[PDB]
Amino acid sequence: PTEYFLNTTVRLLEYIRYRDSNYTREERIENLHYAYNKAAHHFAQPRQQQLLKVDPKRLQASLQTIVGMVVYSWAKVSKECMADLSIHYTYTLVLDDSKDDPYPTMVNYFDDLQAGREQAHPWWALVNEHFPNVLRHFGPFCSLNLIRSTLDFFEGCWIEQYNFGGFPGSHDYPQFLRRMNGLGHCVGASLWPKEQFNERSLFLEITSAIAQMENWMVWVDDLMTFYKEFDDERDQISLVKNYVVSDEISLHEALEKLTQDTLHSSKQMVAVFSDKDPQVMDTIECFMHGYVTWHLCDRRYRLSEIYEKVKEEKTEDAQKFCKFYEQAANVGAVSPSEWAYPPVAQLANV
Amino acid sequence: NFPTEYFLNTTVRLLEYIRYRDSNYTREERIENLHYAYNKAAHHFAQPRQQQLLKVDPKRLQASLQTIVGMVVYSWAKVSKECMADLSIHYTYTLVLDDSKDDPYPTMVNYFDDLQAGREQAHPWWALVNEHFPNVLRHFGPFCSLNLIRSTLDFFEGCWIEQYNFGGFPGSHDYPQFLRRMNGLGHCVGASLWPKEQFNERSLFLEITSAIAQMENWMVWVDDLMTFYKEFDDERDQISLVKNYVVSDEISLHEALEKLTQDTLHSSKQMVAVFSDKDPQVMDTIECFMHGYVTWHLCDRRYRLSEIYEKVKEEKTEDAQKFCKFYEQAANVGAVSPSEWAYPPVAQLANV
Repeated sequence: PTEYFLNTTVRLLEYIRYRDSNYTREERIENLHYAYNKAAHHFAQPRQQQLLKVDPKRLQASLQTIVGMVVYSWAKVSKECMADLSIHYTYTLVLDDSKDDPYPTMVNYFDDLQAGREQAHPWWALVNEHFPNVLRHFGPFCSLNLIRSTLDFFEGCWIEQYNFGGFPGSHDYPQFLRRMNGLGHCVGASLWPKEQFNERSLFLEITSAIAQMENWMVWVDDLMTFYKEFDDERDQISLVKNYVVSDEISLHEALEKLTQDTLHSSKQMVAVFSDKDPQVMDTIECFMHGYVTWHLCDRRYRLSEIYEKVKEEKTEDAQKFCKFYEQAANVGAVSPSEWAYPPVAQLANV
Repeated sequence: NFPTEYFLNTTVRLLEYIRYRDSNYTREERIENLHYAYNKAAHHFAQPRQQQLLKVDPKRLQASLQTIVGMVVYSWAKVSKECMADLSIHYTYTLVLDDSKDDPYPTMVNYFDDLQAGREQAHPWWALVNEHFPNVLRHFGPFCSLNLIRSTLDFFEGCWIEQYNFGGFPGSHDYPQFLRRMNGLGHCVGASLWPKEQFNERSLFLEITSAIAQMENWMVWVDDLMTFYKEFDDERDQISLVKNYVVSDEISLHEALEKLTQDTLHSSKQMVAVFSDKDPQVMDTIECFMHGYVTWHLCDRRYRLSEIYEKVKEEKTEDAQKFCKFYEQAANVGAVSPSEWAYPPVAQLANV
């Protein structure tokens, strides 16, 4: 139950100069609801309901976690794009749980794909059918990136089902699996809707953004999830844990490795895009801040179970952790009753 | 000027760490396979349809095909002749795509919709490659197949990105490996080492997945080290992994080369340390791939390493000798005249 967690979290939030200041509560709510309403109606359709084998209460919690993530981090894109992006990332989160074996349904993947026959795996049947709604917002390059990262993600879940953290000595396994399930190219590429950006004019900055952001985004997530993980770890295989197993090092050394990579990633993100196209910098900035805001507020990450355990200290660490947590919750803490309604299950019947 | 001493040291250390030695893979066999793989491929690329849609200069295709068959036969030593032939075709398609400078943009605008609808792709390379892919995929299980499909797709984006001749923005440290993993075919290679006729994908899932994860970095890095000599003065090749480390990380060519060697060596050691005790057939496939991959680099004139074997041919230092020893070893089993297998030329079969 290491409380060192506060130590690392602090220096990061400071370094990136975490402030957020994206949206006005009014705007946040407008977007949260818009995104949720379109996604909710989508998943409530009979076809989605039948092929997407997932516990209702679970689907509902997932959709709300995602709509928040998207709306909070893709702050500069249109409402429609947030909605469609919310549907795609909800599909990925749903899969993130399934314990069903993909093997039998992936045996004719390519032949069915090449022939244009519905994929055997229900998830693929749904994700592919819906994909054009996400791709219509982007140019061919970004679209390719979204397609690939989702394909990688699928493989990542496959591997995860084996709850394998790597052979001891397999130094390369940890990050390999992380990139495989991190959706980094999907995320970093969906940040550039053709409606506001030209892939050909910003090809280099977009490509660079996809490269640098892939690691920032996943590492920052592994760091924010270090609590929710170790706490009630259900035989988890997070990056940090796999670093321990595969690199034969303490859970402290591993955590210190992640934190260092994260601090460096943040440093370089700034030194590179700081002086480039201001509109690119603004999107990257809004993502970083909104992404941190989302992590601190979404319940799923049980970060409250920490604030209510250190609000008493006033030093450097645990002192500012509450100073930041305060900031975030003041713009990011919004009651679900203000946007997430009605529940998916309700629209499903009727 | 070229770091011949430094270079010799790491090469030798690499060959020591991987236990570079002799195999039961005889020259009579090598030639049997070389010719078999080349013959199926040659006939394939000589089909009119292949001839129409695949824009490649004939002589470069002949040379590209000969370099790939060599690589496949020498490294995928434990797979069948059919598997070697089919992988030779696939890896030749990928090598050949580097010869294109045509913007993929317009041919990719409808990529997804055409894919989902089952309509032939607009980019001719995708049309030929997806049409032929089942021939490669039939040798593998679903998991491995998915890796081949993904890596090839990565490769396509890699070639697209390279068309911009971009080494990375100074300060963008994550760019170099991001690009190298993109154009390296690591998961394609790593996964194609396990035909379903010789391995049970599910019974060896952890072994395979681990080999893919570690093989991706060993292969690309070893290749970057081996090609480092032929590209030292090549003003045409401006964006290699090492040249990008120089630009993206803002360090000297030496520091960048120093970065490459450490990664290459640690990769080698961990490869051995991990698979030595695992399933014997697996470690065999892995050990042969490494030895063959190195033999291939040393025997293919494309890399011009004989220029180094000839410069330090008779120096009395240790590394120089240890190198020449290894090199000569490779030449004994690897140095083969193309006239013994690569014939007739693709062009002659095409014209027929």
